[PDB]
Amino acid sequence: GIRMTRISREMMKELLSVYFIMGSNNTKADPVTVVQKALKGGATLYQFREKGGDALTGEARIKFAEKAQAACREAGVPFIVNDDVELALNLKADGIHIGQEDANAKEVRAAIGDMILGVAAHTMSEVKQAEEDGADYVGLGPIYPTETKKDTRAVQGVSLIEAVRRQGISIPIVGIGGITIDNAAPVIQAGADGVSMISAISQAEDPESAARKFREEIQTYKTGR
Ligand SMILES: Cc1ncsc1CCOP(=O)(O)O
Ligand SMILES: C=C1C=NC(C)=NC1=N
Ligand SMILES: [Mg+2]
Repeated sequence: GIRMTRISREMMKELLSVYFIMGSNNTKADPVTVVQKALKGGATLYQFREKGGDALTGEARIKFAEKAQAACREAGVPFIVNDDVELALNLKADGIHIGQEDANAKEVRAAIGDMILGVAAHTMSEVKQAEEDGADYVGLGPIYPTETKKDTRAVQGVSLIEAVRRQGISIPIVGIGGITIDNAAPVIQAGADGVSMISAISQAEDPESAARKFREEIQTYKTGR
């Protein structure tokens, strides 16, 4: 249900383990079917991100969001909305994710009560500002090269993740950008609480198996660090 209190850091870190993000234009298969498969395989959190070319709009976009949210309910996984604060409130989403060029975080926190709030950050200053504004987690990247999102900041590897932890900041962190089954380990080793991805799952020949592999791997990495 809706949160009457801010999510705990311990719980937030658990949800970030395998954070699947997807829109209808990120796969050649049926969108909802791919989300259902990712959830069955083991994704721990899902972000509805519908934007850019050939993306759905109007009520068609709302209906797709409703179907994806229903799939999350069936799987017992939280549903996060990207960018659209109004849609998140209208659908009773579990959270909202925003970036540096979107609505201001302090303004968004005030509009959503105790809903989960994620903020994309690329510098130490941005990470610190996000925490002060009331974010529950920060998405750091691009860790590796990605073409899924064109307008991205420079690739930073795990440098920022390491820098944040070295300064004593314990805010929940999820890495993003070109993450695959074979390169996720360093992200968790650097201090991240999880990995987020689009194409490694959305464009996989077997999305369920990919999600299951991620879930198994991340659990091992987190216990090993
Ligand atoms: C949404 C987003 N934000 C920064 S990189 C990125 C794209 C992630 O896509 P992929 O996992 O396919 O690189
Ligand atoms: C840019 C992003 C960064 N991090 C996350 C978790 N989602 C995003 N859309
Ligand atoms: Mg954004």
